[PDB]
Amino acid sequence: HHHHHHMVHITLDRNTANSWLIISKDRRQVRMGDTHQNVSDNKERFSNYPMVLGAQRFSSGKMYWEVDVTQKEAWDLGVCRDSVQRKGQFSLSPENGFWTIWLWQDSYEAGTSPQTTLHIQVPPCQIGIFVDYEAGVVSFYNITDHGSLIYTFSECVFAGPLRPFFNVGFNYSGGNAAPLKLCPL
Ligand SMILES: O=C(c1ccc2c(c1)OCO2)N1CCCCCC1
Repeated sequence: HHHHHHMVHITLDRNTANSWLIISKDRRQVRMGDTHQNVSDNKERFSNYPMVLGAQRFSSGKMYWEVDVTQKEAWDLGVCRDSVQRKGQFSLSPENGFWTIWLWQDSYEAGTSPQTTLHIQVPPCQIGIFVDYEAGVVSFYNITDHGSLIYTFSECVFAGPLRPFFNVGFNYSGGNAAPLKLCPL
């Protein structure tokens, strides 16, 4: 692709984080801790899942950023509405305000309803995310495989400001402790 010139500097918003996440001092990395990270509860925090939002809000233009997923067994990435549900159980779908892909149990899926199988020959270590607000497009790229297309959501109905969206996943296995990292420009 040729989206790199719309690069934006994303930082994580600690106030949205599940109370078990550890966000680095530079707000560019997040991982699972061993326990409750000693923060107060608030209505922004994702309660059921190890999710966090970027601080930036987007309502126009073209935006691009990259995320490192090296050695993780499970994660979700993409964008979501600023007004998504934070508490209780929910599915990642456009109907619920999410435009995401994920890894789970050695398969990659797009968060459509129902979910769509992705065809990835080279397991990605870094994912590029492109948003075109006006066109209603969210696209995912495999940076490990020369930027090859993973998935495009088109005809998106954003219906509000968008925030970068992250899920570090469960670590029931002991094999998914590695962080998500926002890669330098
Ligand atoms: O992966 C998780 C986990 C993370 C966030 C959660 C959660 C579970 O439920 C609500 O938000 N853990 C922690 C507890 C069990 C042992 C390790 C796995």
